[PDB]
Amino acid sequence: ISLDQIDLLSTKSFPPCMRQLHKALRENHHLRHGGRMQYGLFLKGIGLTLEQALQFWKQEFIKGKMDPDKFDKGYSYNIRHSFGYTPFSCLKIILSNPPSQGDYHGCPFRHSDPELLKQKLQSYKISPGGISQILDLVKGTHYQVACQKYFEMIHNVDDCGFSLNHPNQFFCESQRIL
Ligand code: SF4
Repeated sequence: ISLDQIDLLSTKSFPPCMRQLHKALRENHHLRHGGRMQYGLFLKGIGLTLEQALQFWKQEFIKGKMDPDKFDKGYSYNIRHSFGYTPFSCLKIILSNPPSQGDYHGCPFRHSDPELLKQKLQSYKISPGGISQILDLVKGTHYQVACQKYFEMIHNVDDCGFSLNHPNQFFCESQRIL
């Protein structure tokens, strides 16, 4: 809800796919369509207004030396239209629009190859036990469960107490705790 708290929320309440998108956006001051879509709708879902969204996406896109006016002429329409599509679910994310080079959207558990997923989780300081467990699930295609496991670890609880199927559900479940 607070535009200047997104950096921290990334760390605690965003599932790995949205945390990645927020990261990629802050470092590259830009995201391709796949991710503007996934992360954009997700931010809407967590309750950002249309005013904050434009100020969020415009502000970051300008840090990339992008002509402020070019932004309104080539981006802002879709932000605004978004606020009058449905936030992506895990299956939609897992099953559609497979990320390519330069893309950062998708499901980390389903789209990152095993070794890169490992490194990523290691950068999030997940225990070596937890990382091993996730690698077992992922090999079995139990993506959403690996994500629940990740949820349980960064929250320090034994059972998330919910069957995951939506990035926004993860953020909610998360917020109910912290
Ligand atoms: S499992 Fe669902 S939420 Fe967890 S990352 Fe993959 S997509 Fe995002």
